[PDB]
Amino acid sequence: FLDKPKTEKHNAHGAGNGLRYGLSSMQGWRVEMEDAHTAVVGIPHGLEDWSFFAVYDGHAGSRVANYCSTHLLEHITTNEDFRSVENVKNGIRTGFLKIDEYMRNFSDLRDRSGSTAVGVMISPKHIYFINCGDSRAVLYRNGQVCFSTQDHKPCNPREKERIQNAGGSVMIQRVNGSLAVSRALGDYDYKCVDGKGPTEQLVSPEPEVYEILRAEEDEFIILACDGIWDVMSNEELCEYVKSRLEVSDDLENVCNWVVDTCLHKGSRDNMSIVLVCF
Ligand SMILES: [Mg+2]
Repeated sequence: FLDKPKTEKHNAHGAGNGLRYGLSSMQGWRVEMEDAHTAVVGIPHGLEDWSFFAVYDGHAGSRVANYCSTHLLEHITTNEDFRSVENVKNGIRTGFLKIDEYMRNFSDLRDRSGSTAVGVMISPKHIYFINCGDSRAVLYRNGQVCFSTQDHKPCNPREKERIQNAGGSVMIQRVNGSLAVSRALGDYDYKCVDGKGPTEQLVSPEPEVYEILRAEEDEFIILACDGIWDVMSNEELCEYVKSRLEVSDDLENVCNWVVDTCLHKGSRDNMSIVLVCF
């Protein structure tokens, strides 16, 4: 932690495919910035009617977060499982596994970094929520929270079971008393258990994928990391954003307001939020 937070924001925004987005990231109280993001409206080479947005919360360095931000989408869309809902979901799963294996082979990783990843792939008919770690995506529809991804915490029943089966333990709500997420990309020190596949390791790169039919009543999706969700609940943040959209249509601005509000509520983390309005 710094003595004084770096409150400078990086912002971006864009529009297309019947969406508008804004985003904001801030280093905040932490000594390093290790978050990254992806915002693609109109996926090229065939997926022009689709969009993808993601937030990556890095730890023990930026290297994994940064690489995901510019390569995960490629890994998802170009594998043989991706190339129907079934196939999209498998393609996403395959992309996560292949990037985790690929990154492992870089000279610096053979660097101890890891990253969460949360995203949405938006098609003309479906939203695919994607989660790996304790970042979170939430959908607001018809004036209510409609959907939330499930945070991957070591204390969760099935996460604890896998961890125990891999010879670890959950102590102080952390993997072997150190890692505060039970799923992530990178973190290779937690993926060296003999006799276990990639998805059976102390920390798993397997994402959970939730597909949701799109509705005319869809209002917005929020993607943010635990530095936001730590101080605001799903309903609390949705209602906040809703109240801000009442006075501003500048999504960068709205996102900056969210981030500053969470800082004032005491969040000492790096923070990244992406707001996608329909
Ligand atoms: Mg964080």
